[PDB]
Amino acid sequence: KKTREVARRMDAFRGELTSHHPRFHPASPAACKDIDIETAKQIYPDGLTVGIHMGSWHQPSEPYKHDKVIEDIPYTEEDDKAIDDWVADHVET
Amino acid sequence: PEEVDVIVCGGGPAGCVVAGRLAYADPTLKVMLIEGGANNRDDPWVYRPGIYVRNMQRNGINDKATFYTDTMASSYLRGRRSIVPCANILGGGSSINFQMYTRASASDWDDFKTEGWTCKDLLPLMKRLENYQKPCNNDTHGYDGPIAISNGGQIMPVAQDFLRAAHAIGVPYSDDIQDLTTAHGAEIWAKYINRHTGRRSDAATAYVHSVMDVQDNLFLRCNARVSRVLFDDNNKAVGVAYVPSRNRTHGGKLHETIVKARKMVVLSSGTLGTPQILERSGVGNGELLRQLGIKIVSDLPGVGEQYQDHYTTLSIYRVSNESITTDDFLRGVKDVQRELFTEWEVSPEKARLSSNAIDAGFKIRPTEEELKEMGPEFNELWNRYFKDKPDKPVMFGSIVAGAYADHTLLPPGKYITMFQYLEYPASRGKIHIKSQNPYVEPFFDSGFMNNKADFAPIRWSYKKTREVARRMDAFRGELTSHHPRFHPASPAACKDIDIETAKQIYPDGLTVGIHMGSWHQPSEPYKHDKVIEDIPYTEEDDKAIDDWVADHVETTWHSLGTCAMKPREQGGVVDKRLNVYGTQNLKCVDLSICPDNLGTNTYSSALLVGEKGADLIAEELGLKIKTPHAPVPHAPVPRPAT
Amino acid sequence: HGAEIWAKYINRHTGRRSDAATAYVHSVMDVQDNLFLRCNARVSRVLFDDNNKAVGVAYVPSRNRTHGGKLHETIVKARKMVVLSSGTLGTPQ
Amino acid sequence: PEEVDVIVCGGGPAGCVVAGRLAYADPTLKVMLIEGGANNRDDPWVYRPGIYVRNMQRNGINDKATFYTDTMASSYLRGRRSIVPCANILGGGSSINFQMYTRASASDWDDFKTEGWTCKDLLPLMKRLENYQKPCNNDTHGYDGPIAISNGGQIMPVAQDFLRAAHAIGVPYSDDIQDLTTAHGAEIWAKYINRHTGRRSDAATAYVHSVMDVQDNLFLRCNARVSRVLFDDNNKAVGVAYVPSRNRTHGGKLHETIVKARKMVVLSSGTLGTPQILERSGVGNGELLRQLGIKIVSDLPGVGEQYQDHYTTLSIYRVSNESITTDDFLRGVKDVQRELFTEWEVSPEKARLSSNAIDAGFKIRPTEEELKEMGPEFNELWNRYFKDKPDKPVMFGSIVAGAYADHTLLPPGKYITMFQYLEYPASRGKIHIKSQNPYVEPFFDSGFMNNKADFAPIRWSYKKTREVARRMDAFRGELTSHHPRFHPASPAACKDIDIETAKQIYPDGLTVGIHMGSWHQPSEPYKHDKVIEDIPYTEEDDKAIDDWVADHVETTWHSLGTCAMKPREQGGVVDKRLNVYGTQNLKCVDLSICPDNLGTNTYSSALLVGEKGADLIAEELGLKIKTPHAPVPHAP
Ligand SMILES: Cc1cc2nc3c(=O)[nH]c(=O)nc-3n(C[C@H](O)[C@H](O)[C@H](O)COP(=O)(O)OP(=O)(O)OC[C@H]3O[C@@H](n4cnc5c(N)ncnc54)[C@H](O)[C@@H]3O)c2cc1C
Ligand SMILES: Cc1cc2nc3c(=O)[nH]c(=O)nc-3n(C[C@H](O)[C@H](O)[C@H](O)COP(=O)(O)OP(=O)(O)OC[C@H]3O[C@@H](n4cnc5c(N)ncnc54)[C@H](O)[C@@H]3O)c2cc1C
Ligand SMILES: Cc1cc2nc3c(=O)[nH]c(=O)nc-3n(C[C@H](O)[C@H](O)[C@H](O)COP(=O)(O)OP(=O)(O)OC[C@H]3O[C@@H](n4cnc5c(N)ncnc54)[C@H](O)[C@@H]3O)c2cc1C
Repeated sequence: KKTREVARRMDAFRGELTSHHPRFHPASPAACKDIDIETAKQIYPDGLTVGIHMGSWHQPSEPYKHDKVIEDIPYTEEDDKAIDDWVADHVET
Repeated sequence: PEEVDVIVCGGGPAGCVVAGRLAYADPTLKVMLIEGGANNRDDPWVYRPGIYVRNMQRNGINDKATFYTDTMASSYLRGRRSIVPCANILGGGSSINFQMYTRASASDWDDFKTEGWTCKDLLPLMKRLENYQKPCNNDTHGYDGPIAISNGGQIMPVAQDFLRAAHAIGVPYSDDIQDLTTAHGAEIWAKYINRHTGRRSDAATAYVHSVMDVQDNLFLRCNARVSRVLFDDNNKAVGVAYVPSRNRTHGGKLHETIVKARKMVVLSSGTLGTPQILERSGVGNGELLRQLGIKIVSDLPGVGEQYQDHYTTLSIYRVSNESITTDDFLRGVKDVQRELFTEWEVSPEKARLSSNAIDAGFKIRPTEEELKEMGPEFNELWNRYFKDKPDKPVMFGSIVAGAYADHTLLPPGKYITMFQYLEYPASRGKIHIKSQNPYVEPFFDSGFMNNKADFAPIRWSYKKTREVARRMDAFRGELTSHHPRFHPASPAACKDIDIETAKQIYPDGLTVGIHMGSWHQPSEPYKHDKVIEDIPYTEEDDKAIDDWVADHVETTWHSLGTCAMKPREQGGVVDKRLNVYGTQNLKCVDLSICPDNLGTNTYSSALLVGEKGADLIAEELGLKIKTPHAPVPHAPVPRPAT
Repeated sequence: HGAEIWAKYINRHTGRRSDAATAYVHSVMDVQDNLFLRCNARVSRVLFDDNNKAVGVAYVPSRNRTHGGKLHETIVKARKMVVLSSGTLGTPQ
Repeated sequence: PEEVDVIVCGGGPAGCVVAGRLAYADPTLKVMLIEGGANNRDDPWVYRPGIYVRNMQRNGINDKATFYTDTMASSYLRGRRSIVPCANILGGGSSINFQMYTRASASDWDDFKTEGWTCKDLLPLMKRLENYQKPCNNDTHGYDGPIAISNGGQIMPVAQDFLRAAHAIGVPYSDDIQDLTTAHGAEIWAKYINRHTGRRSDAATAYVHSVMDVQDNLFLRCNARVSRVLFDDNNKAVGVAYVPSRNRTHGGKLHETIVKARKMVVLSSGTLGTPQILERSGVGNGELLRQLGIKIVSDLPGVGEQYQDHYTTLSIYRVSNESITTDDFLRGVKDVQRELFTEWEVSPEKARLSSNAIDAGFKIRPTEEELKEMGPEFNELWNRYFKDKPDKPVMFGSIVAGAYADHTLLPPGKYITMFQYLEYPASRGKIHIKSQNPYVEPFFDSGFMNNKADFAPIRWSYKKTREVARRMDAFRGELTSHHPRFHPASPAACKDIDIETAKQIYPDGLTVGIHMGSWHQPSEPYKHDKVIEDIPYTEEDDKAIDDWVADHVETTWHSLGTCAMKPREQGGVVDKRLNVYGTQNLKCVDLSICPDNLGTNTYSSALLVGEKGADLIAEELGLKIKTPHAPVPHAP
């Protein structure tokens, strides 16, 4: 939770890699937000696929704003459980 | 001019049929087609098939679609606001769709319970529109129609891979799954592509531009959003008011031009645009029109109700690197696009781009054995809807030779996706306007999954299409990221990419095979001699799949039923000849009129609605529809041939 | 005893291979509805009568990939004739 | 050959119609066509539509054009000398032009005030020349003529962008602005390009080369400059004397070859070429000839007077980098050029190069409201000329999907230009020879803007075309450098490229967004939701546009009126049959003869005049014209 709060406040931050993060309930305010649309289009500028909602695999981040005011991700007991399972699944030497 | 005989509002399939037929039937009949979208005439981003996928990008550039978002979060989809798109271009869907050739089963049409719309009444019209350019073992298709149907220039090796695996799990092969009779079988899947020219068979160029090339009485007005229909004091349609596409006049300020109709006004703006036109014109829910300050012409509460669709899911799988897929073309790899564009130009009749890469599939139907596992609320639907209706499929399933997903969210490598949709959903939505003003977004609601019966078949499908994936030659694992969130220790959990396959993607990569993270469980390397057994699922694995459905179920752009053809006292909007109740000289002919769903990709159905409308309008104006239609631009000079 | 420029099963005009399927079968299948093609189907054995008449045929998949490895024969019957054209190696078996 | 029946001088469209129609009416009729420039037959730099832009380069390599420069400097154009170029190739303008299909309004022809030149009288001849290969909702166009017309291989996405924008400022869409009737409307704009072959509809391949393939009576002498018309004791035209294109003889010494005409001598050397031929033959202003020591044959002072043109202005705008435009092709980016040339060779029917990329536009006409904002002197011309002539447009406006402008003076990125011209100028000019020599330049005077009424409409256009550009999706800014010098704090002052578009251009560049110098006022980045309101203009702003008009106005290559068809006592030069006054067997059939302007791109006009001249020589020689013409090479 703490390293997350550092990520969000960095200038370079463009989103959480949803695939590789805890399994939050999608409607939970603690859910991941993956790459934003303008950053996506830069990766594959000639691509036919960029910005296709279909599959709803990711909630895209908002495009970056240097003036953004930032507040902490609130977490519930259920979010805590998602992270506990995430730790169980992914903790390593 | 300012005055014509027939106005057609919206140039989708149905509206192109109607406009085209009628203009060709009588050169003296002055008819105008008004289309919100742009002209699609000789646009290489329409007529080339293989670029279809780009048409659904919400990327700032693409304006060939308008996108309707749910007004309010659905609890049924665990919070998300569903997105339904639809066409914003002449030819409507037909200019931008997947180009999958599918037909509804015979019983679907009968079940409209409307004289003139039996399978037997429509079969001749069904044939009238087709120019079937592929072998089949029956007499169900037409050979002098405007709309070319084919296997396209090149079938992808995975097509037959997919078929072998379908056979492996007891779904039988067939020549023709679109013979009106089949609910349980697998085919090579045809396309709305011309075998010879390699061009998308769009309704506009088949029925409209064809006539415009040889007569002066068809008028086209694109980039014209029909505001509303103008009415008599006796509720006869007199004409139509349209505004510019872009709300960009001096001050964002409304500028209507009016055009008048002597004989007929046809609304063909699709399932989402027609009810909107009716509502702001004065036809719809009286309470809703009162509140918006619109004078009532006809109180029809069904206008905008009983919205129906097919409900898509997209299971993605990783495949071998030697496998042929569209993934590197869709990423915009330079020399791969250069090669496929060049190939299409020099020899369209064999070009990879003369395909939609959806080269195989099936319609399927569950066993008695399988129905027991599907729960109480589907078994209610089954007994009441499917039980003694054996030509109706429950799910559709097809293979794309490449991921149909934002590749900005996919790992590198090649994929295939199992493109699935529920065929006759129980769930329902609605769509109502929120203003007179034609630029303000309507209130919207998909309705996806609000009936708990729709989960079981979509769950069933996922397991079934997985068993097919797991038994292919090309299969190298499931994309964990895009699959249900099973317990990692569950036998039903995913197995992602092979170490071997992975080392081929990035042979100088430093990170390939670093365990650190345990982000995926790797599949054991492909073995041709492998013995393969069904995944056993548990009640907990089932919940995970339902969750997956709630989170990733989507439209199939097969919207219908917002202007249902049934009695007024039942909530109908049109009589058996598509006249709008309460009015004169106004017809709705598009998919909005369907009182019930069809087990098909619905371009076929829309054209059929189109033709049946053309008929109905012709016998009211005492006109004879010419066969064959005007010759289609670029087509070769045309009974079955090679 | 003699030497020539050696000809090929290739159409001079189209550049294409003169394969037998396209020349005899696909030609017909394109113009008529009476020729049925079942590919990816391996014939097990010719079903026989009590009078040792050929009545039909049992075919299986090409890939051996069912659930328990269990053989899935489908049967297609014959009013008039069974012909065996599975080649020097295929026919005898 | 030393002697023929007809001699047509200059292989412009009119000349090509005349030479081809006559030779094909009567295979006995020995007709020779003499052309100052080179033969255009099967030249890939003539028949490929997409390379047209190169033909106006002053780079000491291109020679498909002669350039006339005003002898003196014009006060009215703030001291510059106007450059009017014209064609120097077989096919003339038809081999090198923008290939824009436009037709004049009905009243334009009626207003010639001549029997046989009514709209009515010419409409059948209009249909004779056209092969119309696009849809329309009228019966105004021909379908079996030599000259193929179409929307080309591929319309550019900015076409319907421009229309959507035009609509939003109250110019209505129409299926056909070339219906002789429309003066205020906007269409997809057609081109002199064959739909099926992707080749340019040049007059020479259609009318002349078609014939020369199938008969032996049509003779072609290219690279040959007609000096003078040889005359009889009774002012009958007996022949013609020509010299080589280049003056590369031993000792620069003159070399005339002579060729005699039994029946007729036709002049089709153009508005600029024709009068010169008359004057050094001894047909022109009596005094001017006296001083140059040329024996007078017929005193016609109006030879070379009443030079009319259409007055072009070019408004450049910047657009997005995802826009599709001609700019990289025009710059010479080899693999852009290689991709387009190759695409044209494999499939011309849908190639980007089977086009002129001037894919939409409008003819426009001012409201009552707008008239007030214009001058006293234009309101005067409005009453005298346009008020009871409602089928005449005041200005033409079109979109080029690219920058028609020296790219050596353009920043990087993509452009579109608003190509605008004045349909009927009040302003007038003249051309006269300076010598008996045909190699010397004549005295020239564009006459652009010497009439103050001509400013207001052009100023009006700039404003109007700007409002269109600003309402487009592709729009990312005005090119400050090539726009009027507005006061920087004026609400009308330019806004240039926005930062997001600029970064896209040079994403590894160290200099993008350095404010230092304050050389431009950046636009704010593109919003699809942006509400838009007209630029207001003050009197100072209007002065800045007037001056910008004076500084940057050009010919549109639609030159006419220097051998005019009216009564001789009104300074006319020709009969109602196009016979030169005071001569026998001599006709001008080209655009020189026009007594007044035409609200059109004048290729259509020159062809029609040609078709009409062919009729007039056909009945005078008791010939009958054949329909259809000789099949045109490479056509289906
Ligand atoms: C992305 C996509 C994929 C699909 N996949 C397939 C497939 O694989 N196979 C298949 O057979 N079919 C497919 N279809 C389905 C098929 O194309 C549609 O069902 C069909 O287009 C329905 O025809 P329609 O006339 O009823 O509506 P539409 O095709 O949607 O046409 C309606 C037209 O009305 C215009 N319009 C709407 N409102 C207004 C207004 N107020 N004023 C003016 N104009 C208006 C729109 O611009 C549009 O052109 C798909 C469609 C899409 C968009
Ligand atoms: C690599 C190669 C090179 C050759 N070179 C030449 C050459 O240069 N020139 C030349 O003229 N000829 C050449 N031939 C020889 C010629 O092709 C064959 O001898 C000829 O094709 C034999 O035809 P066939 O009807 O006996 O059977 P085959 O050609 O062997 O075909 C029999 C078919 O039966 C199928 N089959 C087998 N078992 C079963 C079963 N249980 N159920 C269902 N189907 C089955 C097989 O898949 C096969 O498609 C070559 C052949 C090969 C393979
Ligand atoms: C760059 C350009 C752009 C244009 N844009 C358009 C457009 O967008 N749309 C459109 O419809 N029209 C356009 N035109 C205008 C149109 O082409 C001309 O108005 C038309 O070609 C004039 O025809 P003409 O027969 O009167 O003379 P010209 O076309 O000028 O031909 C005259 C010919 O006579 C020859 N000649 C001159 N002097 C002599 C001599 N002494 N001896 C022998 N031969 C001589 C020349 O070499 C030339 O070939 C344009 C022209 C040019 C050059």
